[PDB]
Amino acid sequence: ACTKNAIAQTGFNKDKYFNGDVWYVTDYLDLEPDDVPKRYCAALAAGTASGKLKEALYHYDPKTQDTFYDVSELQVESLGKYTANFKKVDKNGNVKVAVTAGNYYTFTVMYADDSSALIHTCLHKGNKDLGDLYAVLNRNKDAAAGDKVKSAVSAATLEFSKFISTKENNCAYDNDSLKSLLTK
Ligand code: HEM
Ligand SMILES: [S]
Repeated sequence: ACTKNAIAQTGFNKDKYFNGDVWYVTDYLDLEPDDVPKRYCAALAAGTASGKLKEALYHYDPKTQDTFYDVSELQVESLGKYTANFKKVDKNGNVKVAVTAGNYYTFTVMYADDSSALIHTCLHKGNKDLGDLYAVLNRNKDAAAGDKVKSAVSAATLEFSKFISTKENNCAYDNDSLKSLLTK
């Protein structure tokens, strides 16, 4: 189960964050890691379509090859804090698993600037028991975390050395599909 009420960035700029571009996960901190963690690569596009906040997600496990996409509409809880019902889709946006109650994640932007962000997510999926996940994002694939986001990690009272890097994972990303999915 999740345990954190993440605080959103003061002065969070939603239009800048939800601009249609892609964010790559470069480092992450799972507060409830599985006994045997599946080391996934992940990226998302965040945008606005017809005035609705949307995110498209991409997960890729570079060992098993497991790959999946999702699209979500985000509902506002407060500035920088959202609740997202996800639907699993193929890369083209065709629905594989429909939206359903209890399949959602919360999403809090704790820090963001033009190139980087720190987010918290809490995933709820059926009868699974999942915990908090923090992620450092960058606009550039596998970019080393800069001082601004690392300082935000500290300011959240988290230790960056505890984060797991995805940068050495042989990750590949379908960023064109993520961008196009925002309308789906
Ligand atoms: C490197 C960072 C991440 C890792 C290692 C990771 C890992 C995983 C894993 C292992 C699952 C499968 C859960 C299961 O069904 O047992 C999953 C599902 C999911 N994750 Fe992540 N994740 C990451 C980042 C993110 C982010 C940043 C978000 C939200 C923005 C997110 C949202 C989701 C959603 C919505 C699902 C369920 C999708 C579906 O079933 O259709 N993940 N993730
Ligand atoms: S996740």
